[PDB]
Amino acid sequence: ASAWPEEKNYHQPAILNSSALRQIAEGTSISEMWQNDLQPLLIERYPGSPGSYAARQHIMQRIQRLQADWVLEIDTFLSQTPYGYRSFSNIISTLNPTAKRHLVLACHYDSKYFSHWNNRVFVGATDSAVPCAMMLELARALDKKLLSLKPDLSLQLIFFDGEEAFLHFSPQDSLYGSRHLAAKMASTPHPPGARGTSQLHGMDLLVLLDLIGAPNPTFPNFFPNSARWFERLQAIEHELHELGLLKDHSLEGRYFQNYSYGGVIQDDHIPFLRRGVPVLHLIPSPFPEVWHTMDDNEENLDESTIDNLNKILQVFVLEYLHL
Ligand SMILES: [Zn+2]
Repeated sequence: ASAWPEEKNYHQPAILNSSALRQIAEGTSISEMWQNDLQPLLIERYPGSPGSYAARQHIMQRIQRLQADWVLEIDTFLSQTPYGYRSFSNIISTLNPTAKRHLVLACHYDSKYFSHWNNRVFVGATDSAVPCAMMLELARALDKKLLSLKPDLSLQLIFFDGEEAFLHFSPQDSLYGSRHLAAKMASTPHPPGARGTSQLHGMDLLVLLDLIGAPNPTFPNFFPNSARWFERLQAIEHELHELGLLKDHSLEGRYFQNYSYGGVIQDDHIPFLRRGVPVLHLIPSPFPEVWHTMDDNEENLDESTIDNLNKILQVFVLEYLHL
């Protein structure tokens, strides 16, 4: 009976020194992300729409162009909705699919369905086009390091479809792609051939990004079983700050603050959390003021905050992976 699914409990980061921290800060490009990864996603893309198809193609092509050996899988399924049976497609991008353990970064790539209203279209810029582009930018910026992976531990990106309710949130109308994928992963032996362990035992940590891109986010430390990873984000933010590697940033207005939050936020981590996967939920509290309005658009995004968060997240992921 291997104890391998316990390794994530003892796993420690390999901390980057100052010079490596400067190298990561310099190797990410907020303007290249903006033009190449973000803008093509700033389109209507509710499930089943032609924009959901265009978003999925864009996400797959951006990953396919990279040197690291990503394996793309489209997980397509039917679910009942308030509009009847519909099809949804999660995107999963994995380095070393047979590696036993993965660090998982995730967001939702659908946009909430709304009728056009006075010629305005909801594009969910923070929710979650920006998280999607941050994951693509991280894949691009870290591509030479990730190529080296070609701890039996690697990296996986999930872009969930159907996170949003077609109406308002209810247990049967929301989290379509995550409820499906969590169930599918919990019932899939892993590594291949295993008798008793599932792809969920293999998920060291689910890092779910959502509602990112507004000014002054504050992420609370939601869960005791990922609290020590939340502390790593605080330490990385603090050290990048002290090195002069963040922009328009102060420690009084730091993003990763010392405070917990007792309540439940409904989001794509829920079906994983309820099956015992550790989650680091990178959603701010309070939500962006533009949340679920037509003003959640490109013009209300805060470029230097996204840039700073790309740096902190890329550093977190290298340190976790010992790269
Ligand atoms: Zn939303």
